[PDB]
Amino acid sequence: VLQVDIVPSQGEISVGESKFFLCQVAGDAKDKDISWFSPNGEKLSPNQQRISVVWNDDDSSTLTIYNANIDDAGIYKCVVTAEDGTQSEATVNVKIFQKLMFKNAPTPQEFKEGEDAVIVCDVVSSLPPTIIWKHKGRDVILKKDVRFIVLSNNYLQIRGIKKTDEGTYRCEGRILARGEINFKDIQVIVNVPPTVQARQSIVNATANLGQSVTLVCDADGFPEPTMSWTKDGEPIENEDDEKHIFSDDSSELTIRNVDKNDEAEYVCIAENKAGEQDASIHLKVFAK
Amino acid sequence: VLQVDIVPSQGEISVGESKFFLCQVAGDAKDKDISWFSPNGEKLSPNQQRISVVWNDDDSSTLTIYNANIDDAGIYKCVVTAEDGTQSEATVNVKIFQKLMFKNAPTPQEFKEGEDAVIVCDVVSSLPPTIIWKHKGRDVILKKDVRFIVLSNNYLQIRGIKKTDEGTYRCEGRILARGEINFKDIQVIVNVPPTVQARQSIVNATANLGQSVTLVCDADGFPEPTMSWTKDGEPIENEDDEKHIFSDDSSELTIRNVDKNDEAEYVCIAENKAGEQDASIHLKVFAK
Repeated sequence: VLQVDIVPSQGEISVGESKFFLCQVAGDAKDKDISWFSPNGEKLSPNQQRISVVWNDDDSSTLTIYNANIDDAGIYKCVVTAEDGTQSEATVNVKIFQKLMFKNAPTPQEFKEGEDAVIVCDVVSSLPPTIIWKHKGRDVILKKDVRFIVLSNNYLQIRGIKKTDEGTYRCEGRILARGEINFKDIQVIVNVPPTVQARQSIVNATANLGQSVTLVCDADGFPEPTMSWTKDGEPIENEDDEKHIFSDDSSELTIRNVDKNDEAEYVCIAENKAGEQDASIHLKVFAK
Repeated sequence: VLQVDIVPSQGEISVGESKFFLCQVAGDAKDKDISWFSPNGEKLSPNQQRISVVWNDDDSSTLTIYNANIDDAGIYKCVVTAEDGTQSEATVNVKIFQKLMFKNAPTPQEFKEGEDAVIVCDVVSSLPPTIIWKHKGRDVILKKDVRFIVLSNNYLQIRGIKKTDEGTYRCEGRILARGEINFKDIQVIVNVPPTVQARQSIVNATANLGQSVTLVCDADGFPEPTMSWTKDGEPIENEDDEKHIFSDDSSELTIRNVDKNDEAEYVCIAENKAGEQDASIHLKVFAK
């Protein structure tokens, strides 16, 4: 009697992806029923959303598995029933797996100079991945710079990270059985705490002569330090400004019409995401 | 003698992707040479960039094909040569293909109400794709709204597109032999040309009484029309403003200290990306 075949004859679907299968009946005289059954033995209701069974013509029926998940795995079968109740079937083994992909591998990843840096790279795959970390083409391992280590979770550890260690690092995953490869480039940034020094620690000025004085601090670090000042411990707003004028980086503070109220200890605070350092300047104002 | 095997025993790579193959020698007493030959018979130089051959231990050699292209297809072979010149080989058939993917399928795609809209969806695949266009879950075809047609290039044509045709349209590609599915959602936007009418076509004002007059045009369309005005054909800048004050949409123009120089024909131009329409207002100014 009847011939039923499913194309493709077998299938594999990665979690979250979709695949379809066509159950075809041979010759096809009509008035026969075509029904699909899932791996758990249940008959699939036609025209549903995710596990879709769509009759095409009286010759075939298509099973589409959208957004696959592990519980979709198994032998699905297509049964054909002739007007007299005689039945024929074709079965199809559907495997579900997780293709090698990156789940969490942020870029860039930043570290403070000197700390032990751990570069995070989270992969997912049904079969266990072999991970290789690459820098500038090489395998950071085969060089044996004792500071480089691949941890049990496959993250790259760079002990006492140096400013010269920044750059792009490649996290490469391989699955031997499938000869599968996927990789991700991660930019590593090293931040350096600020250091700062006053250009002049002591400054003397004369009051009420309408003159200005410029206080200067020289700082560096990475990212470039942002400067803020204090007058005897009290903040000084960068803002409108009539008296206090700051440079773009605020590394320079210009006091405009100097009078005795300007005499104080000024502190320039240099900060960036990795730290802080300050320096003081003593301004003394003498009556004219 | 010697046993040589390649894992995976066979492989398929989509253009632009990567795969690797491990050639392993059995038992492995040493001092034997392992070399790979490409499909064109040439011996591969070790440690190159794209077509990478890397010796692991004296037991194996790994061939990695990065960023694959059609000319990489073929039988690669791994040859093992023992100290006495006796050789053994393993071959691996590497197929190259183009997995079903979208090359150009911009979203959103915009059309002017009434024109024939063609929604562009360019796919690529080694095997010819079957394309299905879906709206709100359905297949725009099986409804037979004569205005909907899938063209020879597989684009969706929507004749005399209506504002009520906008929404998301799904371009779904299927390859039967592989039960492969990939889709792309495309937001279709329909723009409507502006129409505009003056609220008052004729306006009379008295000069030098320090009073204002407000000219108003009511417009609509999609996107919301932007308004610009002209005084006897000359533009009027929206800008500082002391005399001419515009509403946010500039649908209203307020003339402030009316004097005879304000008497003129004012035109409000309503525009959006789909078109334009204007209306005129005649302001007559009488001496006080």
